[PDB]
Amino acid sequence: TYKERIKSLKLPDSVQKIFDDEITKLSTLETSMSEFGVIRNYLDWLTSIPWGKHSKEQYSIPRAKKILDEDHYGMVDVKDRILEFIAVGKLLGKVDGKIICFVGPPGVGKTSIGKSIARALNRKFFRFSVGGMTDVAEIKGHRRTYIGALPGRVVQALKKCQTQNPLILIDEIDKIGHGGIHGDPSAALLEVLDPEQNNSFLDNYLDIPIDLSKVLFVCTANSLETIPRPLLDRMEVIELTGYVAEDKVKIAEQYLVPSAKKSAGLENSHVDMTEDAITALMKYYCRESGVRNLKKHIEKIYRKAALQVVKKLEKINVSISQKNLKDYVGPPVYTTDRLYETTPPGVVMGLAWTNMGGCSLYVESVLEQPLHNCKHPTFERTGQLGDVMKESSRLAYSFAKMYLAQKFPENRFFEKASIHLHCPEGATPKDGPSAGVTMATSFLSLALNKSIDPTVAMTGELTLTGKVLRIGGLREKAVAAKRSGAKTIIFPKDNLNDWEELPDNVKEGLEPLAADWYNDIFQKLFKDVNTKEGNSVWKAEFEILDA
Amino acid sequence: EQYSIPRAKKILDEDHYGMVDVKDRILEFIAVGKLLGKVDGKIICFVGPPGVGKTSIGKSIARALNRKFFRFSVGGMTDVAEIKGHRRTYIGALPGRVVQALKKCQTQNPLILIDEIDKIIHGDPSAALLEVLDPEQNNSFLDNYLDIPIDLSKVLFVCTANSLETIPRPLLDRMEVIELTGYVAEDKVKIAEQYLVPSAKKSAGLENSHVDMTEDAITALMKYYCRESGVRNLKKHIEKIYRKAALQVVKKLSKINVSISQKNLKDYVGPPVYTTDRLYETTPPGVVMGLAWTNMGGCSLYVESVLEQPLHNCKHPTFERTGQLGDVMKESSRLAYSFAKMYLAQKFPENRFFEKASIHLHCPEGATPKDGPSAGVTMATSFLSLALNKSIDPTVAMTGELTLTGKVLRIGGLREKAVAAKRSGAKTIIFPKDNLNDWEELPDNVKEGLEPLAADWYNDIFQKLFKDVNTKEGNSVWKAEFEILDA
Amino acid sequence: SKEQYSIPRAKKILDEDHYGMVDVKDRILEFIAVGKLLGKVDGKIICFVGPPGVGKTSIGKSIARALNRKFFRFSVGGMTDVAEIKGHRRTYIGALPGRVVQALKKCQTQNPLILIDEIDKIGDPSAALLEVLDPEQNNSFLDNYLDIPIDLSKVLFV
Ligand SMILES: Nc1ncnc2c1ncn2[C@@H]1O[C@H](COP(=O)(O)OP(=O)(O)OP(=O)(O)O)[C@@H](O)[C@H]1O
Ligand SMILES: Nc1ncnc2c1ncn2[C@@H]1O[C@H](COP(=O)(O)OP(=O)(O)O)[C@@H](O)[C@H]1O
Ligand SMILES: Nc1ncnc2c1ncn2[C@@H]1O[C@H](COP(=O)(O)OP(=O)(O)O)[C@@H](O)[C@H]1O
Ligand SMILES: [Mg+2]
Repeated sequence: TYKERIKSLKLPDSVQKIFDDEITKLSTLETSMSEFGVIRNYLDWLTSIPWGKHSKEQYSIPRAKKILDEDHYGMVDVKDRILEFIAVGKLLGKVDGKIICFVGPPGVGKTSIGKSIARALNRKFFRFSVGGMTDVAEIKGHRRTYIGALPGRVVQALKKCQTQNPLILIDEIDKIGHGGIHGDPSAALLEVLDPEQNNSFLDNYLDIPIDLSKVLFVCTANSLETIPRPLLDRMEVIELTGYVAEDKVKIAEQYLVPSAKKSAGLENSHVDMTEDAITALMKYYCRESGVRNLKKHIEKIYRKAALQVVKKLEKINVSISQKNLKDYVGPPVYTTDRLYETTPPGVVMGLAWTNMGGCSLYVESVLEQPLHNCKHPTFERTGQLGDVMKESSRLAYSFAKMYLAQKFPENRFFEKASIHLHCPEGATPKDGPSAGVTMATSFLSLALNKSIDPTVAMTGELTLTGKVLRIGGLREKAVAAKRSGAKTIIFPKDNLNDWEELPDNVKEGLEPLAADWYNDIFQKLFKDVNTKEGNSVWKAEFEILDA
Repeated sequence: EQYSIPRAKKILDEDHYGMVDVKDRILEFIAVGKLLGKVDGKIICFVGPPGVGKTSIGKSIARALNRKFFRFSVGGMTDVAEIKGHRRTYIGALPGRVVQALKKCQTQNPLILIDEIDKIIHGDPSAALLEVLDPEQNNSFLDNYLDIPIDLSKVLFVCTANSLETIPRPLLDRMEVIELTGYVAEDKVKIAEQYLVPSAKKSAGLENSHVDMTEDAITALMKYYCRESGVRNLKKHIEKIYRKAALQVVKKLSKINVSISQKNLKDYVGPPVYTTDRLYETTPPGVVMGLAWTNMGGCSLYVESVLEQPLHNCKHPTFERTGQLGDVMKESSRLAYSFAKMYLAQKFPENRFFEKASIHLHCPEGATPKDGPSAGVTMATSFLSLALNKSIDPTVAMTGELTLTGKVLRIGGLREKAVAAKRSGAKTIIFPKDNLNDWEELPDNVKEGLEPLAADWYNDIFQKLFKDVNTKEGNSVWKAEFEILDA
Repeated sequence: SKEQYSIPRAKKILDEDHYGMVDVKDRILEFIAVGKLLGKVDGKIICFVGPPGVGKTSIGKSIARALNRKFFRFSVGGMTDVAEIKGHRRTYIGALPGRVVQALKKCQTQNPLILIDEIDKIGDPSAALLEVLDPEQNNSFLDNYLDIPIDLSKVLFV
């Protein structure tokens, strides 16, 4: 019936023999039975895979570069990786197989670059979602001639591409279900992504195994820690980070504005957004580390502009700027210095990195009591701290007590201080030891009645001896510090190399300070303390009542 | 077909009444499609509580574009085989919704309404609706059933959802959500009198000008019997009343015109069942109102801080919490404890209330689960109210998140909170200044009768509420209470 | 061939069957009144909600007596799939009439009453139930063994 495609597809020997046996067995089969329908459905599912149809690789380095940079602006690591792949493929007859994953917060653009890479490599694209996955039924497939059986999604993807060596982009790997009964997709993904096992995939629906060696498995994920170690072992990862304010403005003006303009179908040279409007929107209306909220705001504004311009068929051109910004989106939402421009004693700024990217959290230590009544020294902490951060809080408790009792002998604050520790935004879960120093500076500040120069943000892990250890992720923290108005950033010395690899735009406007021990932080912040001014601070509060 | 803004606006205004914002969004869509030679079948999704009518906009937009309306239920499909189609060679195969729709459209650019997105063996409907609703993969159907190639970009999928949590993120990021909110009392009364009363009257086989509902009667009906923002319960009640009226007129076999007033208000179908605005006018010290948001809508929870015993014969200051507070609300309660304890010392040094007081904190209706930091300032006001022995002007509502330093932070949802405050008889609402933007997006009908108070720090709230508490009487309130236990 | 419109006789018929079930009697009274105000009883299919054992199976026969139409009891739980049981080709040796065929030949009366035995005690038969109960599809059901069109929308179920 459809032997022409079989002849033209250039099948390997064994699979061709299998298909010829199947067709010559079906030739003598009577069409009346439903078994004929089942077997022809199997042949439809079988002949769909292009066993020998593959596209032609692209050899032009400048063409690949010009395709890549026309679609995205600042993500350079992926471009370099693609250029290395292109050069390696050109240097040999044909190279394929490597699997790459992208890790970053939402809005970076790791999903959008899939099509750009597919066009740059002159190959087709497919998108694969594993977010709601909880079983292996849709990965490896089922038995052949079940009435309700559906084959695996990988062979379906191959059919949709209808050409070998495609580009299959897995949407999520960190959102894979744990897996109870009916299947555990992690093992199926392990089998699929093994570089050497790809030659013998051995799908359940088709007993003949398909060659996945030429297939390019691109990957997208948010958090690296959720992925199990077996999966991460066989896959290479590239960290796609956030964008600076100037980089966000460049990305917006270059790509987001024309994309929203053409989505609403507005003629050029009629409606445009000025630079001040975009920078004001991003700075005073949004806080996310990507450009997604900016994109939705731009699309909504351009839809409103389209509605305005259609209804008229003083000016035929619409200009969007500061003076008419609060007519398209409304009053502003957030504020850069959102808590307070100044800082009372006991409050310390700090940085954090969550699934949504970099952010700034404050740490507030207060006396849950009058000036000094207490009659019992107690330490209380609230907020969604988590186990690691609660342990960091206790360690900071002990370290601050020892540090005062060493540096300032007769400062007896912790003898009868009932301290309450809170991290604002109490509905947002927090974790990680990166605030270990941040809390240590808080209590000390609360115990010295001194501010911490609100233009200063700090991070790092603290130990009982005062040593400051490495932290997992600095560039996002630095971007968050720059966004929130901090000019001085305190990071552990171990991250100094991580500070050197930062782009010149991230480092600009931020004053580095690599602290090995906590003494460096104390000297940087508590300067005017003369060992007698910061000593006997609560002399009146102890003599009059506490005796 | 053709995109004419005025006639579409008139059609939408005739079909629905209080959907000003949704009508504006639909007009935006029509204007966007006008400048293009063909609408590219962009997918529009509606998110709102059931009962607001989001299944009715389908007909209005279909006839505004002069197109047929199609309906599709996802809650009954689990397998993808019923979507891709079945060949006619099979004896047992039956046409699915996709095949039947493709047969009976008979015209390009159809419109299909999805029953629900919150309603998800040998089949995963999530993947099926993913490939249906994926704009990039939508164009790759290429079925061999039709010799001529066909394009799936002609379908304007319309979604339906109550809570955005159920929608997965991979679906959410490629889907545009249009939010539909509830209707205030007046809006729901107009919607009823204009669409539900005539439709239910005709359904019960009753021509108009036979039985009528007075304004007071219908308002009492939608107040004491209807609480949720939708009109499902209102429609059911109207249908039941008109069925009873039809039975009565059959029994009479006929005067004919009977009026439903408030003096004899629905005594044949029972008395009021839901009532909230009769608790108590005068609010005692330590009790304060606050607003909460749930999927049902807005509500008014009280917060009562009391002494377990009179202060003159109590010791060992303890803090107790009841109600289904949860972790975040308990942490907010502890924060309010600390903030009030520090605030009295800062303002009234000689008031030693918290030194020897055992406080008990409750939220009435202790069976309903609660959560969220939106009551952070609500609790902190109670303790001071209990400490200063001062009432809190019972005609005020309060919400906001509090920190240790004493700042009010942004809260998650002010429209339903404002509606609940208005429904509860409050004439003043205290909300964070960061939420002022939301206060400027509320319909103008909500804002009358409520005096806004945007506060950054708690000092604003304290000055607004505690005006007649000077530093001479504020720090000397118990006094004689501490003249007994200190000897 | 004609419907009964006398409410009092239906009330008296329902009275002797059960002692103090007044809400269901009243509801069927408004149902009959609504049908009286219209040309034909259509728009809703009567369905009862309650714990088992209160007698929601003799109600079908009671309503049949009140409406004075023949009663037929149909078991949906005997269905396995939505494809194999919904009829057979006429040209095949395996032709077999559907359940509607024997229901109609037993009733021999327009608008016969059909009672579903168990739905909450049973691909999936939900699709078949939707196809046979939704009035939008009952106008042109066209059973495989029934060449003549059958309008199931006029047919009332319990
Ligand atoms: N450098 C850039 N140049 C052009 N467009 C960009 C750039 N960075 C981001 N974008 C755009 O911003 C939007 C957000 O990207 P996208 O949603 O693909 O990424 P993501 O949020 O990391 O992914 P996901 O939603 O799958 O987790 C896209 O429209 C993308 O094209
Ligand atoms: N303005 C209105 N005019 C007419 N009918 C309305 C209006 N608002 C709501 N309704 C009715 O309320 C019902 C709400 O149903 P809906 O909640 O959309 O269903 P679902 O929960 O499946 O989304 C609709 O059937 C509609 O008939
Ligand atoms: N007034 C009554 N007193 C006692 N039993 C009754 C009464 N009315 C009905 N029943 C019983 O209820 C039984 C059926 O109840 P129900 O559970 O609703 O139906 P089914 O058993 O078919 O689900 C009948 O067998 C009948 O004997
Ligand atoms: Mg991601």
